Amino acid sequence: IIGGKKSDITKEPWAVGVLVDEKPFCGGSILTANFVITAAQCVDGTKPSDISIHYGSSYRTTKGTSVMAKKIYIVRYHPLTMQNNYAVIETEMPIKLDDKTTKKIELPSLLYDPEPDTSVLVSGWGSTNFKSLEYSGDLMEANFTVVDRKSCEEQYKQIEADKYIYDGVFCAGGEYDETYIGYGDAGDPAVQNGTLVGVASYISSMPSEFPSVFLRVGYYVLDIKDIISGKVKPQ
Ligand SMILES: [Zn+2]
Ligand SMILES: [Zn+2]
Ligand SMILES: [Zn+2]
Ligand SMILES: [Zn+2]
Ligand SMILES: [Zn+2]
Ligand SMILES: [Zn+2]
Ligand SMILES: [Zn+2]
Ligand SMILES: [Zn+2]
Repeated sequence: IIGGKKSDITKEPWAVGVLVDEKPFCGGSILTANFVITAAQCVDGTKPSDISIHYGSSYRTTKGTSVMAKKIYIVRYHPLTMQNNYAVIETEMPIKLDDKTTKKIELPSLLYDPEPDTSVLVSGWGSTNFKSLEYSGDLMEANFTVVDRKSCEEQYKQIEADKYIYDGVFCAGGEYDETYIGYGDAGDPAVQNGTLVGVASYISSMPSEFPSVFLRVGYYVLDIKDIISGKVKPQ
C-alpha cells in the first residue's frame, strides 16, 4: 500500500496472506473458518498444494499460522479485462478463529456499491512506493476515498484502459488521497461498515495518479455464497 501507515493484525483480524509457490504474493480475507477470498489473478491455474494461507500475524510470512489450500474456486476470470477478478480458497484444515488476531469478515448486501467520497479501509503487505516491487514485511493500512465509477472510467479512458472499469468493480484512492494499491496488494480486503465491500486488484500496466481498482463484492455475493454452499465446481 502506497501512502498508508503501519497497522496491526488486531486492527484487521480478517486479513490473511496468500503465499503462492514461485508466484507473486497476494492478500486475502477470512470469510469462514474454511474459506478465504482473494483476487483471481493471484491463483488462476495454480494447484492448491502450491498455495498457503498465512493468518493471525502482522508480518507477511512469519509469526502466525500457515495452512495449505485444498480447493480453489474461480468463476469466469477473464485475465484480458480482469473481469470477475476474485477467487475463493478452501483450506485443508480449519482456520483457528480467536476474536483477536483471526476473525471472519461479513459479506455485504446484494449489489452493494460504495458511494463516491466515502472511505474503505484497506490493509495488506504490498509495496509502499511505486518504484519498488518489494513487499512490505509489516501489515499496512489506509483509507481509500471512493471515486465515482463513471469519473474513474473517464480517467482510465485517457490511456485507453477503460476496459478494466465495469460494474463489478469500484474505484478508490488515486491522486486525491495519494493512496494506491502496491505490487503484492492484489486480494487485499476493502472494508466498509464491518463488511467486505471490495477485494483489491492490481493492474500491472497502470501507472500511479489513477484510482486503484477493487472487485465490488456486492456484485458477486450470490457467487460467493454458491461457492460456500458447495454449488460450484473447483478449478
Ligand atoms: Zn462472464
Ligand atoms: Zn464472461
Ligand atoms: Zn462503461
Ligand atoms: Zn460504467
Ligand atoms: Zn456500468
Ligand atoms: Zn501525485
Ligand atoms: Zn455472478
Ligand atoms: Zn457472475
